[PDB]
Amino acid sequence: MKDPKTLLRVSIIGTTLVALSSFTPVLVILLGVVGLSALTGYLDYVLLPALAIFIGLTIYAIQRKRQADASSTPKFNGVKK
Repeated sequence: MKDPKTLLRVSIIGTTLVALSSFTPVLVILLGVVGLSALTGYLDYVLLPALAIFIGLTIYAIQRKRQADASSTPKFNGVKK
């Protein structure tokens, strides 16, 4: 609530969870994907599609790449100064 310097920070921190979360569903969805196979019978197509998590994991890393510096390098807050 202090100077708008930290108040507006809600966006960065708030956008951080939403951004990273935009991938969390994959894990939750996977549970439903395999569970759904029970009815139709995709037991075969459950382990293969799982690799998507590993593949996506490498990509998601690029998302943190910037946040890494933004988290440390006081450049983001440095501008407010």
